[PDB]
Amino acid sequence: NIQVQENFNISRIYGKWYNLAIGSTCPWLKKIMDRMTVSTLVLGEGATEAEISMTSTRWRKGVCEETSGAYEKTDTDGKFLYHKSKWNITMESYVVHTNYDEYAIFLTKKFSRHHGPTITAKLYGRAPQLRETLLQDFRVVAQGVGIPEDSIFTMADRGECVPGEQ
Repeated sequence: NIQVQENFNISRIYGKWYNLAIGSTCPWLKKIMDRMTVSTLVLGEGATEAEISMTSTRWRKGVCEETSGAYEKTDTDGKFLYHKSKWNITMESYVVHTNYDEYAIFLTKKFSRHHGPTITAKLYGRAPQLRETLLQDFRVVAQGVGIPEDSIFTMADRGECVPGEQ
């Protein structure tokens, strides 16, 4: 019953966010989640007006790693499609709760030819910290979509990196 947030204003979701917590039923993600530190995400206008540019930056091993993708708007505001045609993988993301100015929770369903669908939940803040109560909100939202409590991780802040830096 994944629920897009009502009266969703996509123009207000743009800009910079920090990933502060994550949970997932994806076996691989389950194994690496504890290595993840607070990462930055920037949402902007895509190549076309129907795309959203996604840019994520995090420490991985020694370096500042940037991942970039183009998400497609769909027939539903708050729902975005991310197709990896080379992989035959489709991810579909949902903004289930946000107040635009402080926090957002995104749920992402991943469809593969080779395993059952997985679900991943991420908590974002406009700043690298938020009240404990939002952490709790996130926990219940993730559990309510089938993520076990043992598969939910609050990330350490370490802090931000910029690609190109020295």
